[PDB]
Amino acid sequence: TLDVSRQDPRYNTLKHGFNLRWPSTDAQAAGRIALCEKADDVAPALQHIIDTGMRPTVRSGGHCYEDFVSNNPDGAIVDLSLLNAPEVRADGTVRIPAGTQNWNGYLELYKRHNLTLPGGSCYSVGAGGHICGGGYGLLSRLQGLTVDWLSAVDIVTVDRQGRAAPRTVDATRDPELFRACRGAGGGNFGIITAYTFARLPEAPREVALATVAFDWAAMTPERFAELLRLYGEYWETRGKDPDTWGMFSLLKLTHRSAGQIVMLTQFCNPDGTCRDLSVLNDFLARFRACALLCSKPHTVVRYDWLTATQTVNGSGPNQRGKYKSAYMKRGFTAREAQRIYTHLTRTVPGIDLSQSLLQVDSYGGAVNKTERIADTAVPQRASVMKLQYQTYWTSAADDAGHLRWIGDFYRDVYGTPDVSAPHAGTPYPGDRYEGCYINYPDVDMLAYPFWPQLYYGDGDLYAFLQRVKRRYDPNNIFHHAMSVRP
Ligand SMILES: *Cc1cc2c(nc3c(=O)[nH]c(=O)nc-3n2C[C@H](O)[C@H](O)[C@H](O)COP(=O)(O)OP(=O)(O)OC[C@H]2O[C@@H](n3cnc4c(N)ncnc43)[C@H](O)[C@@H]2O)c(*)c1C
Repeated sequence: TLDVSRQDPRYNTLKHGFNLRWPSTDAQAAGRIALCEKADDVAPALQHIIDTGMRPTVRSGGHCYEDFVSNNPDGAIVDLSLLNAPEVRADGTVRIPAGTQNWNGYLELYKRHNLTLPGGSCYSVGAGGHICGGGYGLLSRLQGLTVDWLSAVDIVTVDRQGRAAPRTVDATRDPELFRACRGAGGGNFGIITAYTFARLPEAPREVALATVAFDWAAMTPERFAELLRLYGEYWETRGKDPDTWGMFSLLKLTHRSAGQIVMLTQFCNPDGTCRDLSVLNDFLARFRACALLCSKPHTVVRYDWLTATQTVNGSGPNQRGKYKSAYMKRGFTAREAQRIYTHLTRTVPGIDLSQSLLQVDSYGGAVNKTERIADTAVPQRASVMKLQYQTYWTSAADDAGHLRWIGDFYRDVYGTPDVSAPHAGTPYPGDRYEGCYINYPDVDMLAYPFWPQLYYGDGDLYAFLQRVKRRYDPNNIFHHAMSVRP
């Protein structure tokens, strides 16, 4: 372990992660970062921190949207980012240590055994937060969530007597903690050192990437509603069919100041080839090219899968971000389409909303296996679209404008009629929505006493997680603004 305290030249860099908002103040910053050099460092590093009464937060790839890692006033960040070399065995079993970044992981899994894991696209996201939060990406309609493949988890927990020790959890060993590690989100129960997979799916051989853009200059409320109708009605119907599960679409409903709305679709057949583009052609044909809604000319480019996966792996700039999430079981209502149009066309004097957007992901397919409700901590297994509201900016001086823009936008979309008065402002689970995604955490939801039901559903999961919390972190060593409460 390397100790990076405030005397160390690395401190100013290592006190933060990807989102430059955190820590908000120097007072809130960690006093030190414990950079673990091997898995065997983790329990002793943790033991040293808690033995002094200091609080640990936990970092792997640093991508947390919220202050969960970096807001730890004069505490210790236990950093597992150097624990990054996957083990891909000749028998196809895989171990992904927590610091493995998504793209490095895809390269290793692909080259060593023609395997992949259906997680996120961003190159720099770490396994540690990503997988236990229920990570998904462009292959998840085909192959399900990252957590749907997990066979075992190596985790350091702290017992009632305050002793940190490694354990391995799986279907028969601490099975309730295993289930919690399959989606509940990080920084809750202990420090995951590695994820084990008895089997992974084969990497696809070939994909097509289709880009369809729409000029904002021509985008009326009616054309915008037609775009949302065509897209959402597809995922609610045809997109449930298995022959479509290799198709994954990102509709970037940009703020008007971005100039264009962009839809990026990846496609393979279920067998991982592009032997038949019919499903993609049929999907794209719903979006008529100009040369009433009409698009810029469609671009469809074929790649081998690894090459496409590299070309889409960007993380965007290192800057300030605010994010929100919603799971949709249905197409857009006319009221949703109108409220979204309102906020995407709203001018806010003194701030640049050109990087801001509502992203609407195709969802469901192989995710939507109800047997995973009982053995994972991802209860949202009936959604057809997954939404990520995003605003990005450079300067702390502009925080208030950006937070207000995205806060008002979200509250309005999920307001009265489509949502009950008691839950208004949230995509509360029911006939229309399935709530929120813990890997896109939103501390604005702490304003609502029912925030745990947004993330963990209206059923018994949160109480289950509270029981795991009492059993495996009885001292509440591991916490943050949205951690499972004892
Ligand atoms: C920055 C970023 C995030 C993205 C991106 N694209 C995603 C995508 O395509 N699919 C997704 O499903 N999610 C995407 N996300 C969001 C990420 O999934 C989340 O931001 C992950 O939680 C990030 O994980 P990581 O990079 O490890 O982030 P940290 O900030 O280190 O920790 C997050 C969270 O988890 C806890 N924690 C970290 N490490 C551990 C370990 N080893 N054990 C337990 N708990 C751990 C932290 O306490 C914190 O709560 C694309 C981009 C650009």
